[PDB]
Amino acid sequence: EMEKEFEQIDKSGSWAAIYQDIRHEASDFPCRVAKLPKNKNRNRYRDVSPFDHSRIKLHQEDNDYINASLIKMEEAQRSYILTQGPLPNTCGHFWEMVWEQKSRGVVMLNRVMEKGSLKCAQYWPQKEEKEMIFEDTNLKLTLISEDIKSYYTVRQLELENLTTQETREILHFHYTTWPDFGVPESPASFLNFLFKVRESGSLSPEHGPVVVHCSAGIGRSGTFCLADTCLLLMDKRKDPSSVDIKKVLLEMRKFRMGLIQTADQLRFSYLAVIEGAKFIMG
Repeated sequence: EMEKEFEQIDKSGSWAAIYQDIRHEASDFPCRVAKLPKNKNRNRYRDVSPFDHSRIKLHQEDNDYINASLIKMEEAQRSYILTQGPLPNTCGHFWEMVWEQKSRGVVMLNRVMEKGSLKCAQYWPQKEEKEMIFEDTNLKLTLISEDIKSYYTVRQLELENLTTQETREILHFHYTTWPDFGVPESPASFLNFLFKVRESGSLSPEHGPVVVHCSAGIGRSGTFCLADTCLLLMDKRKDPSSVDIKKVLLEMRKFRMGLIQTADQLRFSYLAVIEGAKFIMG
């Protein structure tokens, strides 16, 4: 299948070559809305924008914009909403999306601070008694419980639509051990983090798309989605060795640019899948 193709690439030391080929083959679509001067303060990086054809819209007539894209994998029957790390001024928007899209859980692969710099806003309450209120989108978020573990931390939050008083339970899944530089030495933690997300049913069809992000919401987030889909495909297909991860990444890139920002990440994605398939098959 790919495991061998993995070593083949390894010995030849062609990881940067393959990854570049992917950047070349990646789809190209208009991001007119994202580019609008009106929404400049709604984007983190100027080089990371959502395609207009697959962007997520906010249910509000004034402005429906948010740097988030819906990645829908037809064959895998799986959908992920990839979005940028929330900004000081886009936390209300981020939760309004989680509400309107009926998401069961939020997936975070970075820490609020990395490399001594800010990667995204502190968009969720850290204390039960001190909840957060997103005035602009009229939503209240409350920390219900927290389960801090070695490599990941799962939070049980309560999102309430102050407009209707209706409340919903959100599962915040936070992988907190991704290294400062490079990628994980072992996919073990990441793979286990992924299965936990699966176990909550946050990825299941009965709920709205799961929201995934990171500073830019394309690099590490990409690894998450790509890995899940590929493993999922190896279980469904009659021939598991047919799953071409590169082919899968390209399909995902028709939906959002950049998914998998480096060669090492691409390498890691293979590793994760290979090791993930091993754990599942048999």
